[PDB]
Amino acid sequence: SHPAGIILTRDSYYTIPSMEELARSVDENGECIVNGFTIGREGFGSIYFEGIVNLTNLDLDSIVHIRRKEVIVYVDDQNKPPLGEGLNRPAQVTLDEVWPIDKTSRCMITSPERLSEMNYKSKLENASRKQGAQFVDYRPESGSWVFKVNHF
Ligand SMILES: [Cl-]
Ligand SMILES: [Cl-]
Ligand SMILES: [Cl-]
Ligand code: NA
Ligand code: NA
Ligand code: NA
Repeated sequence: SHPAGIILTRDSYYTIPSMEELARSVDENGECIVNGFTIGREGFGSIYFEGIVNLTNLDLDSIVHIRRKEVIVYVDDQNKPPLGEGLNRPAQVTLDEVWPIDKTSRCMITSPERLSEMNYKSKLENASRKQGAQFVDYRPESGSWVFKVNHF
């Protein structure tokens, strides 16, 4: 019903504070509450939640999915807590390797000069804007698209 502990077991996923540190961070009431929380996945991206976040017994393996050019936080609208609770709250998403594909070669375009010339960053920025997100950055070296959302 209410099994104890944060669940995150999948390869290349990590938290900040680390899972080791979060296990040491349960308070006298039984809650794990941190000031600033990141969940990331090496090679794919990360999600930073500023402020006071209650992580108590969260099944991050079920809730969080950091994929190529996509994150999913709560797979089913029906399992999502009210706004402000859990991870359904403002966050900064970083997606790595957001590079366009050359349509002739079907290889990714990673040249910063070619990306600048086409102003690829502005394509990502307008996509963020039209989705109601706030564009933060596009770092061409790593293909890192950074944007803020108000919730998931
Ligand atoms: Cl916990
Ligand atoms: Cl980051
Ligand atoms: Cl490629
Ligand atoms: Na997996
Ligand atoms: Na990615
Ligand atoms: Na981020």
